Amino acid sequence: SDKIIHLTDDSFDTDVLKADGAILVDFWAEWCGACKMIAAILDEIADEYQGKLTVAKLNIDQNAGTAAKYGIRGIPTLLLFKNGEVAATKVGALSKGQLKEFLDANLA
Ligand SMILES: [Cu+2]
Repeated sequence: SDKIIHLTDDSFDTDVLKADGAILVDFWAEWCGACKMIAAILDEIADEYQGKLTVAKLNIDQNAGTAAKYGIRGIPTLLLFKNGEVAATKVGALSKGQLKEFLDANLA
């Protein structure tokens, strides 16, 4: 978790909306089973993609305002931001390989 940005309602603007480049935000909660595998994959992704992609987490139980703003309906949900705007989303569990091709799909 050393390479994952911890987001809240109060840091989201600065850390995501005003951030240059790509940020992958993981919307999660402790009660979400599928979110645990997502977390392990994301640690590897954050490491492998350092300097190309920032990875972050937003707990929806603790930050319902942000969850509502982005229309989160179920978790896990991954939101990919580029220069402060939503570029892509993926709802529900996926494999590491699938996440890599989802990321590749969003290359300029
Ligand atoms: Cu870590």
